Amino acid sequence: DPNKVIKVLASDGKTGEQREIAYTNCKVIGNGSFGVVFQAKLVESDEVAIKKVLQDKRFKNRELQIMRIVKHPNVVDLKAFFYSNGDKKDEVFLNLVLEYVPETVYRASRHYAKLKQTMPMLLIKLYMYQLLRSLAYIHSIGICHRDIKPQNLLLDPPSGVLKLIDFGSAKILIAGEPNVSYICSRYYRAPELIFGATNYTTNIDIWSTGCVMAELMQGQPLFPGESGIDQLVEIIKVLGTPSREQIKTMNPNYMEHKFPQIRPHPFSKVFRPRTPPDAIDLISRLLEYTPSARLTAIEALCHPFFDELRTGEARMPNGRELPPLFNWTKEELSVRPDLISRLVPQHAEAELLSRGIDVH
Repeated sequence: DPNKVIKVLASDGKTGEQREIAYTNCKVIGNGSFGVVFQAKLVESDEVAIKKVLQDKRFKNRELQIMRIVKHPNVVDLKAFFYSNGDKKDEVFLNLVLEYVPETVYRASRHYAKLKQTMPMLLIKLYMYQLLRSLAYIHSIGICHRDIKPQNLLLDPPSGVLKLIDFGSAKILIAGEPNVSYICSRYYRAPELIFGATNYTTNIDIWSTGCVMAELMQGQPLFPGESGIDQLVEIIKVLGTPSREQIKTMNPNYMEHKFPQIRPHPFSKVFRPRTPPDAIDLISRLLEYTPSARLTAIEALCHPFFDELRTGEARMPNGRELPPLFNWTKEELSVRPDLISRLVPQHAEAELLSRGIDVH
């Protein structure tokens, strides 16, 4: 307090150009050791989040560099960023201004769990579609999120849009660099991570989304492991025991250890009886022990599961029309020209790019 406007010179998220911004009514939403998050109101009546982190002026910010190079309907939005002085020279803070979070897939799911009904099947398609596209994008630009989980999925109940949120633990994966194994929230941690691999790829974000999808249908986490080692057990309890070749691809050093033998208890039986057989198939092709064997970010979008969205005949249980899903860019499609037929249904073709290769 009090209720007061504070002005500061900032830089636009899209271009480094300087523009003044002003905001008021800020208080803390959450407190980590690596950033305080403020909920403020940008002068116009647009609610925001400001993330204030300590930043060593002697090098770049992991997070900033990504937010700067990332624009997409399904990621979050860096509005402005600005540097706040600590005291004099002793330290310097970096403030990120990010679009506010109406809700999250998690709290959405919690809502339905009170009403004892699982969340609508179509809504799952719509949410998971947007996530996968969001991945397909950042992955194409080399970025691994390393934290895909319900809590980090921005939601907007009326409009039904999804946005990938929290790039705080995200890293751009340069080939041949070792990376921390203890990453992701436990439930959604990929098996190769539990095997301590340090040479993993974006395929891990794919694993996580599988655990997310399942959780939405189950109303409860698929692999609710209680610790590090237990998490690997919970997975074997469903997928079965990994093969010699399977454990080979995850981590060649752990490929000899003695493991209990349990048969792959099929998914068709793991889910409720009323569950669509296409949803079962998709999850099955996302949850593979071998990272390369998992459907890639784009490939998944072309699954039969996401056909009910491509007709343009489906509507929300809200009654409303469904959000942008097909406003593709040249960049977006060029990652896989191969599969241009599925991604674009004929009903939206009237825009640009056409049928010519048009590869960027």
